[PDB]
Amino acid sequence: QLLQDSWWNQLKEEFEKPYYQELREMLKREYAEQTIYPDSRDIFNALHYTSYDDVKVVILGQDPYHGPGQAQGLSFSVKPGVKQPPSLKNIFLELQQDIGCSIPNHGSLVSWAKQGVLLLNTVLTVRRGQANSHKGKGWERLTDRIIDVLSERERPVIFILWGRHAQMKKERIDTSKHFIIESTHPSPFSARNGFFGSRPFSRANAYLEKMGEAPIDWCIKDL
Repeated sequence: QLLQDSWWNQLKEEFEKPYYQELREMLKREYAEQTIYPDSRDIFNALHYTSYDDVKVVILGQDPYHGPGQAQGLSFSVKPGVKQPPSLKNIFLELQQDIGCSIPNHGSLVSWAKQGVLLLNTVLTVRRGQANSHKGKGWERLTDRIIDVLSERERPVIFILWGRHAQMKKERIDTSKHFIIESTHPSPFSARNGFFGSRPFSRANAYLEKMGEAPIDWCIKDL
């Protein structure tokens, strides 16, 4: 059993499939033979922090950060002591305009995860220094499944879909129940084209205000 019961009751069948066994053998080799991020114990951290029952918001990312000391097994987040990726910085600038929060002196989003924000990357491992190096090795099939089981959940989920790849997931989601907040990506590449001004945090809390749920405290506090 790799995950807590709330997730494992939904996903155990995926872990038994040939594609996962192949992925698991491939990762055993790569963790032994070269530098893979995040640390192997951290691969599923998004799901460890936020249980299936606790999920309120899903923020989809691509693959893990590929530099030393960055990834934590969470989309967008970095560990403490590390500088903020430009996508994260930009996220904090929009948060500041939207909610008012000051920018933190670290880029760890663990507080969001603890409040029900699922920080899911669609690919869960990467070789150091090599973007998208574990693309197409099986992760995308598993994370599509994670989206499927969230779509099937009775209680409504708010999906934040930044950029074109995340928006492709809309087809998997049942929009008669769930809420979609989508924009261009926060990356300095795509940010000024639809992320800034979109007010994604204010808009999620509103979707929570509406379902009788507690809002997220989207502000992080300094170390």
